[PDB]
Parts: sequence; structure tokens; C-alpha cells
Amino acid sequence: PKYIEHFSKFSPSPLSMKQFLDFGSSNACEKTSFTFLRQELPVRLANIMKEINLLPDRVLSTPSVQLVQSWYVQSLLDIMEFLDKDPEDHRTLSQFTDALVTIRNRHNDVVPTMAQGVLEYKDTYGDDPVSNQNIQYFLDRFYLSRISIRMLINQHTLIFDGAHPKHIGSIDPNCNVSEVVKDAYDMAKLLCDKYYMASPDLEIQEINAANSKQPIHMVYVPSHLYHMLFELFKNAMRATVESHESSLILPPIKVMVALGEEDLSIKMSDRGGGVPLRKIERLFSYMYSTAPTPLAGFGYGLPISRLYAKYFQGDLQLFSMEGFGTDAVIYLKALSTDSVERLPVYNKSA
Amino acid sequence: PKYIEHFSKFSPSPLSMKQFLDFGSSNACEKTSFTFLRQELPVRLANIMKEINLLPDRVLSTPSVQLVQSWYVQSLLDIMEFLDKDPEDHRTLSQFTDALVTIRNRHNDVVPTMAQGVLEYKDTYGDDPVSNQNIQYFLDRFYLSRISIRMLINQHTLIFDGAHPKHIGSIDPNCNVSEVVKDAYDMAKLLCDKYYMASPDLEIQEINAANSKQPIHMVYVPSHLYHMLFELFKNAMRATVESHESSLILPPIKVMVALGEEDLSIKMSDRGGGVPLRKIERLFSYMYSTAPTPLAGFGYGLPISRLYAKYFQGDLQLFSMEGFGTDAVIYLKALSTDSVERLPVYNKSA
Ligand SMILES: CCNc1cc(F)cc2c1NC(=O)[C@@]2(CC)N1CCC[C@@H](NC(=O)C2CC3(C2)CN(C#N)C3)C1
Ligand SMILES: CCNc1cc(F)cc2c1NC(=O)[C@@]2(CC)N1CCC[C@@H](NC(=O)C2CC3(C2)CN(C#N)C3)C1
Ligand SMILES: CC(C)c1ccc(COc2ccc(CC(=O)NCCN)cc2Cl)cc1
Ligand SMILES: CC(C)c1ccc(COc2ccc(CC(=O)NCCN)cc2Cl)cc1
Repeated sequence: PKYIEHFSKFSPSPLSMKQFLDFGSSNACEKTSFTFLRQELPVRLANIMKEINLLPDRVLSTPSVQLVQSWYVQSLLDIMEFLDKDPEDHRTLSQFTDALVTIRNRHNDVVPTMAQGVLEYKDTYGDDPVSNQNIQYFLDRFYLSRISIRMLINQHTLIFDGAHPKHIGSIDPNCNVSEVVKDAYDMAKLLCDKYYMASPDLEIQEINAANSKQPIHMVYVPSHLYHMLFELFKNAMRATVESHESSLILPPIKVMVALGEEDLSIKMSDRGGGVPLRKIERLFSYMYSTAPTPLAGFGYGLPISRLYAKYFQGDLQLFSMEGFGTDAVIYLKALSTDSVERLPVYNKSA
Repeated sequence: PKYIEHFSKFSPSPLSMKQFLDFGSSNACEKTSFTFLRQELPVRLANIMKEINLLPDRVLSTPSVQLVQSWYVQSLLDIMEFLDKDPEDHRTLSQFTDALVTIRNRHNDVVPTMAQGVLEYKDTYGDDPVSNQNIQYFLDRFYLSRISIRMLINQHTLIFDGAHPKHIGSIDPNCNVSEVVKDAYDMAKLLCDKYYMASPDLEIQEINAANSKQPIHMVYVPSHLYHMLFELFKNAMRATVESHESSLILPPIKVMVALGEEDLSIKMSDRGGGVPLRKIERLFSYMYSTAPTPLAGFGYGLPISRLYAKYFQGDLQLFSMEGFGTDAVIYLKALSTDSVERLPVYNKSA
């Protein structure tokens, strides 16, 4: 496919936080966002479509991968319509925003569509370790690519609608980390109360190393941070509740927010009994998380949460002590200059 | 080299804890240990010598690798003298024990000898990442092999000297984990007091999941557990002291000993300011730990401690929060049936 082949010759251009903040500082930069995205979105779509086509035929030919690939073919065609158009025509800009909303919605069902493909592979070819590794390699890259494409689209559509805001699209330049922790906790608690008629309490501490008195803020995408905390909270709560059937008191879930020179770290700690070290890694596996529903443990929340952390050069790690409980740490870049998109690239090595 | 070539055709035979306990249950099993070790020790020496010879000539030909390789050649010759000898002659057994003590001592200087080779490589060829990875791959395998050879020799010489003990050579079948934690702490404290005129206190908690009241015991090699805890304590203490120059009170170092169905986990926690996630892995690097001396931070204590944990199927992991402090977790098998030697093998894939 030459249209795919043309744009897949380009590498995606990762943006920093600063670069994102400049695009949406003004409404005058809408021409700049359009001429940039009408090139960069085809580049990122084509790069992931090229990788989809490297899949063995027994995966490529299944209905779910064909369905998803047909969406990416259509979204590419939608955008390379605007390549010749003139940026000075306001009807070209508004139709461009329109076409982005259509593309975003078209792809809204990708996560359970791919999971249906995983389920079929497990039943048609099996769940050996080499299959697990290849599913994991592919879906990590596919989903991280999709996160990055969605980020670009949100930044354009949220900013250029039609007038000097605090939030810049999906970026909050003064994100109060502890408030997002509490929001995600409250939401998980609401679900956990409905499921189990009980829920652990929350304790938050902050360590702002350089300024011990200042509440910890950062530049970040709070919906991503919410997503990660919410998924971790549901897990911590289920583990706490189900390991204390015989206890009257549930241990709280504790959160420590630490700000260092380079890292902003968020540790969540439960006393939910923990798991043996041998079983930690499978918790991040798409294959083992796919089955044919409890508060936590199934679906792709945990591995996708790790990709959100990785997207701006962070990480998400799990540490448990069997018989006691489990820690989860989200590591984020403390400095906006260090927060740069992490994109999968289609090099020959891949 | 055919003598090397003959024995390197065999794979090392990893032993379990149970198997070690049976060899030294009796004094009658000395014939059995001799006929076993006079085959198995050449197998393990030849396997590591074969790998030493796979090193590129610019590494192989340096004086320190030639020196170490000459020791392994001599130790192999010492043992394949006993291949024809008769196990029923007590003079054959006693001379065998004798020859093991000579072999163990001959190799006593390997760690700083290899480090001298690392230092020369860094100055003669450089410290690029690919060099780092190959040094790390080689030395992890070389040192783990050496730990296993030393384990076999200690079990023979400590048990068969010349009468129904609690300890079985270097194995304690009723190792009180918390007592070893305190021993290692006391020793590190002694050094830290001399260095800095101050030291953090120690707090220990135990979680024995199945039996909440019982002190936690396990079958293990307590000198190995001591080695690991001692190295971690020196690090935790230096970090605590040097991050609190302006404070009057030093935070304690906290230890949690947890016993689960499969894992026995030992978490050590300091408030020594922590390090950015990006710098954790280099703490395990032989290359970055080699320089041309503080309480902690130089030399190979940390990566060798991880190999001790790995030797009977455990692990040692570091988790830090920049601006606050650092956790270290030793993971050990809780069940003696699961505690099996982990040996490097000379497969074609290696
Ligand atoms: C402080 C943050 N706490 C935390 C965070 C986590 F992300 C995970 C956990 C915690 N605490 C936990 O105890 C853990 C595991 C470390 N636990 C939470 C409860 C759900 C449980 N999930 C399972 O058992 C799934 C594995 C299958 C279900 C998939 N099926 C197949 N095949 C079996 C994982
Ligand atoms: C609760 C257990 N605490 C713990 C355990 C650890 F194993 C390590 C640490 C801790 N706490 C710590 O803060 C840490 C790091 C996570 N820290 C201890 C103090 C010494 C410091 N070492 C360095 O800076 C070396 C790196 C070079 C010196 C090599 N040179 C080169 N090139 C620079 C490491
Ligand atoms: C549905 C999606 C998520 C999905 C489902 C299933 C898979 C599984 O993908 C595999 C499985 C095995 C191999 C080995 C192989 O054949 N190598 C090539 C040997 N010539 C390669 C791949 Cl890409 C991926 C993605
Ligand atoms: C002194 C000891 C510890 C030591 C010191 C230094 C080293 C470094 O070893 C290297 C360095 C680079 C390469 C790349 C290479 O040349 N590959 C082969 C390409 N044909 C291979 C090896 Cl085995 C090992 C062990």
C-alpha cells in the first residue's frame, strides 16, 4: 500500500510538554496545528498500520484485526484529503476539526476488539510463552501509538473550537497531584462499596523535598494520571477486602506523593495479602488478562496504565510481599522539559 | 583443551536444599560425596572455563583473566587426579578433603582480580553500554558459578572432618531470619559509627501469614543471607547519614520479614533521600561500580548480593522514591523443596 508506504517512511516526531503548551497558548496557532497534524497524523497512522501488516497471516486475517485495520485505513484516507487544502480558509480548519472527531469516535471500540482477537488466538493457537511475548510486544506498541494519536487529536479539538484558559486541552500546567489521587480514590471507593458493602480508607502523605511546605503540583495530563490511580485503587481495594473476610477492620490504602529533582513518584500501598514474586509479571500480560466481572483483575487496565506512565517517559512498577501486601509506584518526570512523548518507531530492528 | 572439552560436555547438576541436607545427615555419606564431587566439580569448572575462553582475545589475553584462568586450570588438574582412586581408602578421602581446601584458597582473590580486569578494559577500550552489558552478562554467570562451586566445597569440607549437628555445613535447617537481620545490622552499625559518629536505629517487624505468633524460620545458608543484609545495611546507613547532615535525628532503618506460602520476603527501608529511577540499574553494574573508600557504593557488594539471592531461586530488588528514601526486598523460597541451585549452563545459545 503506497499511501501507507509513503508516510511510513517518516518517523513520528515526539513532542515535549512545553511544545504542547505552546500549540494551545493561542487561538492564532490553529493554522500551525493543522499544517502540523495533517502531516504528523498520517505518519503515526501509517507507522502502526505497517506494523499491523507485519503480523503473521494467521493473526492478520482474523476478523478483529481486519476490522481494526479497516478503521486505520479509513482514518488515513480522511486526513490525506486535507493535504492539498489551504490553511487560510476557515472552512478548511473547521472541517479539519470535524474530521478529527469522526476519526476519534470510529476507533472508540479498539480495546475490546483487540481483546476479542487475543481470545481467539488463545483458543485457536494456544497460550504458550512465545505467543505471550509477541502479543505483549505488539499490543504495548499498538496501544502506546493509539494513546499518542489520541493525545494529538484531543489537543487540537479541545483547544480550537471557538478565551485564555488555565487548562490547555488535556494538559493541566498546575496539576494538584493529591487532588487527583483523592478523586480516583473516591470513585473506586464508590464501586467497592457497591460490590462489597465496605471499603478501605485513604491516607495521603506528601514529601516535597526541595520545599517541604508546598503542595505538590506538576505539568501533566490529569485524565491519564486519574486512569492509572483509579485502576490501581480498584486492585488495592479488591485485594484488601477479599483478604480480610474474617477481620472487622479493613487496613487503609496509603499513598505517598514524593517530589524530587527528576522524579515525581506516587506510591500506593495495600495490606491485601500480596502475591508471590513469580506471579507479578503475568498481571501485566494481555494474554493472561483475557478471558471469556470482579472489581479488578480482568481486562487491560493494569498494562494500559503502565503505558500511560511510559508515554511521557515515566514508569509503573509493582512490588509485593506475599503474606502482607503490595506497593505500586507511578514514576513521572518532575520537569516539563523532560516530559517528552514516547512513541513506538517502525525501524528495521522492529 | 580436551580435559576441559570432555567435562564441558556435561551439564552441571543443580541440587536442592533437601539433597544437600541428605549428604551431610551422616558421616557414612563421605564416600557418596567424594564420588559425586570428583565428577561434578570438574563439570562445573570446565563449564565456566569454556565460557572464559569464549571471551574476545582483547579480554582473554589480559593478565587478570589469564591469571584467573590459570587457577581454574590448576584446580581442574588437582581434582581429575582422584578420578581413578578408590573410594574405600580413607587416605583417598582425607587427601580429597585436603585438595578441596587448597582449591578454595587458590581462588580467594578472584573478585578484586576480575575487577582489575574490568578497570583495564574501561581504560583500554571504554565504557560504552554494549561493553557494560557483556561485562554484566559474563560476571553474573562467572560469579554465580563460583558461588555454586564454593557451596559444594564448603558442604564437603565442613561436614567431613572427623557428631549429630544442628547446622549441616553452611546450611541451617532452622535459620532464625530476624536474628541474622540483627547480626548484620549490628555489624554495619559498628562500621557506620566509626565512619560517621552516628548511625540509624533498627526496627524489625515480622508477618508470619499462616501462623501469626510464630517467629519466622527457614532452611537456608545463613552466611549468604548475612552477606546480603550486611551490604544492604551499609548502603542504607550511608544514605541515611549523608542525607541528614542538617538534622539532629536520624530516621531508623525498618525491616519487615514476611512469610508466605511460596515467598519469604525481607524488605529493608531507609529514608536516605532516594535516587531517580534512571540511576537504579547502574547500582548493579560491575563496570560502573569499578573505579581506581566510603562505607558503601563501590565494589561489587550489591550485584554479588543479588547473585546470592538468585542462587537458590530468589531475587533482590531495589525500589526508590527520589526525595524520600529506598526499599530493598530480598525474595527467598519459603519451601526447602523449591530451593534449588541456579547454575549458569554452557548451552549453544550462550
Ligand atoms: C497498592 C496497589 N495494589 C495492587 C495493584 C495492582 F495493580 C495489583 C494488585 C495490587 N494488590 C494485589 O494484591 C494485586 C496483585 C499484586 N491484586 C489486586 C486484586 C486483583 C488481583 N488480580 C488477579 O488476581 C487477576 C489475575 C487474574 C485475575 C487474571 N486471571 C487469569 N488467568 C487470574 C491482583
Ligand atoms: C534500604 C536499602 N537502601 C539502599 C540499598 C542499596 F543497595 C542502595 C541504596 C540504598 N539507599 C540509597 O539511597 C542507595 C541508592 C538507591 N545508595 C546508598 C548510599 C551509597 C549509594 N551508592 C552510590 O552512590 C554509588 C554509585 C557510585 C557510588 C559508583 N560510582 C560511579 N561511577 C558512583 C547508593
Ligand atoms: C489479536 C492481536 C492482539 C494479536 C493476537 C495474536 C498475536 C500472536 O502473534 C504472534 C504469535 C507467534 C509468533 C511466532 C511466529 O510465527 N514468528 C514468525 C516465524 N516466521 C509471532 C506472532 Cl506476531 C499477536 C497479536
Ligand atoms: C575482565 C572481565 C571481567 C571482562 C572485561 C571486559 C569484558 C568485555 O567483553 C566484551 C566487550 C564487548 C564485546 C562485543 C564484541 O566484540 N562481540 C563479538 C563481536 N564479534 C564482547 C565482550 Cl565479551 C568482559 C569481561
